Amino acid sequence: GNPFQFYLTRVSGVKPKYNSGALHIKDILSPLFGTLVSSAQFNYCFDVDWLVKQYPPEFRKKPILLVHGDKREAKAHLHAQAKPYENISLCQAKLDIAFGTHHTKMMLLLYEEGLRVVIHTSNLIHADWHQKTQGIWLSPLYPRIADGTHKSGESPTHFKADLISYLMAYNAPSLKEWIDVIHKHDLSETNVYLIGSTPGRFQGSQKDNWGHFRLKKLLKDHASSMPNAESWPVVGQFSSVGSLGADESKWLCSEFKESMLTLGKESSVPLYLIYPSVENVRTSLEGYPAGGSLPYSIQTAEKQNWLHSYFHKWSAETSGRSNAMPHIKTYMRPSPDFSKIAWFLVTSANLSKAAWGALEKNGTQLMIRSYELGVLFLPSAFGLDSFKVKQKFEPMATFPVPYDLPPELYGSKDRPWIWNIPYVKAPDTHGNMWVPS
Amino acid sequence: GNPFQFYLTRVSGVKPKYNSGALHIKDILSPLFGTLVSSAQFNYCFDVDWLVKQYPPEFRKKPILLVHGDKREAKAHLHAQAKPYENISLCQAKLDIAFGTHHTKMMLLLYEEGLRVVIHTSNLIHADWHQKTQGIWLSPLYPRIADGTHKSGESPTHFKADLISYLMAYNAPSLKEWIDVIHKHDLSETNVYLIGSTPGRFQGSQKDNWGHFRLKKLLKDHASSMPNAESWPVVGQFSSVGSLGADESKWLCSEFKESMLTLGKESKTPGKSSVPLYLIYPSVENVRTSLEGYPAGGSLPYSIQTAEKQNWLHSYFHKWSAETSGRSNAMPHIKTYMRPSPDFSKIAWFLVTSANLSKAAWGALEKNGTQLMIRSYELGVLFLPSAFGLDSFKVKQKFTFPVPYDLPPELYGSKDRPWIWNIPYVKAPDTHGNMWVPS
Repeated sequence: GNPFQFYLTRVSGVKPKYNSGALHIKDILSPLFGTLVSSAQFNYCFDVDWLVKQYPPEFRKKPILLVHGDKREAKAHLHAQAKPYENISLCQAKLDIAFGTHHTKMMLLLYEEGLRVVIHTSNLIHADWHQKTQGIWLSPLYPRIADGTHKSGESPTHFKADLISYLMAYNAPSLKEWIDVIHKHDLSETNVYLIGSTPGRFQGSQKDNWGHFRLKKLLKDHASSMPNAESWPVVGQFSSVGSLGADESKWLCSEFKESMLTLGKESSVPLYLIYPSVENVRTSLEGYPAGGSLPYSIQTAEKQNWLHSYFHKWSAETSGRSNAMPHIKTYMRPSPDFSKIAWFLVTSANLSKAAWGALEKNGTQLMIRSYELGVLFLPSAFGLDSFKVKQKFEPMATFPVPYDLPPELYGSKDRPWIWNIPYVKAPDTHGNMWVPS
Repeated sequence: GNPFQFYLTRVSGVKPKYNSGALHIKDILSPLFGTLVSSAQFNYCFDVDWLVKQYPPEFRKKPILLVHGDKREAKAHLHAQAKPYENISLCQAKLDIAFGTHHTKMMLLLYEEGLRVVIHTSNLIHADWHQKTQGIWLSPLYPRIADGTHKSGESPTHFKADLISYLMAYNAPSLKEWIDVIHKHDLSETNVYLIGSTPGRFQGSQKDNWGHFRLKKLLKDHASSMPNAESWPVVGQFSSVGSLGADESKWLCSEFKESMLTLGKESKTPGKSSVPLYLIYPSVENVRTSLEGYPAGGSLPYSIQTAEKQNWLHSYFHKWSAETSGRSNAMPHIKTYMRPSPDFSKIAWFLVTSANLSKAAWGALEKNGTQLMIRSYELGVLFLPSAFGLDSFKVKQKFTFPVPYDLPPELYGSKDRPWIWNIPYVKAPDTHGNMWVPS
């Protein structure tokens, strides 16, 4: 495919040229990718019946570990979906902090010929792989380390150790088993950096292990500050928003933007936020129902209308997905004219303190409420100064940014999509209206 | 200012002005309507845990009788549902004729202050009171007759005797107690006529007791025919259709319509009356775009098997439209029949009932026209102008009787189709992004 191994999920309803190069979960699980032996699925929402049907008929009996964060009845409903399939084991990731969720979306694939790791943004339900823009990162096939031979199977980006450490934070029996599988493989070919979030209150050195502080550490040690960096804007594109505070200074343009604009170890930047407008959703491929996956509530919104002055429309003519609402979350540092970028991040983390972390105890502690995972593409990991933007989604140098640049600002009549209020004046693409609950 | 006491249930999602004046079951059971002592819930479908929670906390341990028609396994499931509640008793209505159902929906509420009767159209499950158009008739508060006193407690519409006869047809011990409670009350204020259906084969005097013959009888005796009567249409709106026969003359436009177009004790047909008949039933598109989406079709059980044998019927179908009550998207589970004037500005009578468009509900003539056979239990109330001192009712519209849907009714379009619950619909998604793939 490409050196970045960054793909979008297939979209039903767009021209075929826009899906050549796209992946469907069935393509990912294909036998062509190896002879499956075991696998693990980390996610938020699941549809086990559907999921099992995505695996090739021959691999359907191999063991499957579902790592989720459901509690109480939700947890029971899940066990219930799994009940029928005996090869399926579950793992409830602990969420010992109020209002945390296990949002991480990743696939661990054990093959006879090696190991593959997949980090993406889709829930494991039919609708997340149907008509939405989703991101996928495919690790290469990692070979098993010659049993009886000693060697670190580590890469310049420290991926192996960082993944093991991420899995370590769950502190679960079933993952300890996967940690041992990773230990036995050679992941030295990895060229992306792992950026994870785990629940907790981190002090000292640990402040740099997760969330936006982890992002900061990596941009500090592996990106370099260029001239007039001050004019290189920061772009944030997400599918949900949390309470950011009474004003920008409380968290967004304070600690969050601070981390996002870090570059190099030395030493007013434009911040563009891409979030679907009501219109974007109304005329999408799915219509208003697409909003079921853009959970910005009126309760949260009404308390921070200052934020919406930063909102930009979703537009992706470059990949032909202007009508496929985004569930992918991405963050990047484009140049002033947007022809290039200093770094690109695809992740499950939305715009909230729960996903990225918030400083407490007088900036001495970083509190994170949930699990998030993403991969960072740094030019230096590819032996480049910057990435040229592929304005049509020179191979080994042009990054496939899935949406259009520059971002278009919300019009004066535009409004952010808020999923829990009705939209009844204008019918959507399917002639329907939106009336929540 | 409603001498009719006719209400629609609250709909979650409509503008607040369309619920101001609507009732939720919690409203009907609240202390405001009386201090509950005990109640009887007549229905078809029950969700007991849900139902018990609809009663006010202080009234949840008062005796409750569930009158149903379930048999075998279904019956066992219901007993299991109620098992946890000591104050709940069950009465299995006998259904000795094949393919019958206990469809009647009524609440008998005994308070310290008196008695209230509630005849409505909703099943006792959450979904029926969530986003559907349902109808409710609220009886006045009937006071206890002084023990020492000797009064009939009867109304000009004979509602007391008629409700007692209805209950009597069950021949149930538990309903005999309720019959005695009704005997002790004064129901003389009642201004509506009771129209019930009860399983059986009726001949002679009993012939006019139920079904469409009961309606015919009331229309003949308490309604007056008018000039140009033949131009006053007949409207029927329902949520389910039964097998009516190979063509319209088998039952629909024969005995059913004949009953519905009856007016007065007179009789004039000689080259005159060929009254228009409008049938209102949700189209696939009505359902697709509904507040519930395709799931609403779960309560409009018209099967392809039944439908394919009577495509002639669909030429009479009209779409559901209810801008007047802000309910065009709240699928109908209410059933109604009425007789509007040629311009729909008035009606000669209005009926709200549990009865769908089926022989099972209204009865079918047998034995060379001498016997009326009914398979199910059904109940409704009839509103006649004469019972209100009027000559006709004015329709209360969108632009006087509160008709819940728009008039005149709109005919199905050439591409519209009647909602049939057991075939899939996959061309266009519903309000929730889903498709419909049956069984």
